[PDB]
Amino acid sequence: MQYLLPEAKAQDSDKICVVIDLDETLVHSSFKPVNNADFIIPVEIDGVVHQVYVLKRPHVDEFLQRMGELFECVLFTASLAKYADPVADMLDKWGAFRARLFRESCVFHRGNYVKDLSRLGRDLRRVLIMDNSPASYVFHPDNAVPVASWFDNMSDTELHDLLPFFEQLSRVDDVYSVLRQ
Ligand SMILES: [Mg+2]
Repeated sequence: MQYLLPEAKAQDSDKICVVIDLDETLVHSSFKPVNNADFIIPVEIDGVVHQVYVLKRPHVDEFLQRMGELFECVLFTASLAKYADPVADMLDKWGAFRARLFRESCVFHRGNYVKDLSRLGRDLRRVLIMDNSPASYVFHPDNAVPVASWFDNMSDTELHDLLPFFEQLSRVDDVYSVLRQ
């Protein structure tokens, strides 16, 4: 198989690669009309245009800006691009994402859309994955930075609370020394 990522940019060669999920991690989307939604976009399903209501997780702006500076960020979602792309276009105003990986880049392993990190093409001692669903990284439990699932708690601060930890991770030689393995 071809690696999921191209050669790392000169400036990103010595940086940790961070795989970030979308749904329930950075945002929460729904087909049922919600009030005060952040994005309300059209998504075509079976020939019918449906309106998707997307809510942004608190502090996601400050989050993406900072993460984009610290690491070689990669969007890796199990959803279809027809949905994740528009959302990503509106979320990433800083070009934090060096790449976007969707459903097809996952491996359907034992009923789950798994994100195989060795598939990235980056040194695993230099790879992290943030996904509210541990099932997404069954093969690399020690490269994960646990994140709570978000739905609508406007009082949520997880993204803000995790920056200090990511800050710390960006200065270590091997992420396993911290996440052990
Ligand atoms: Mg998710």
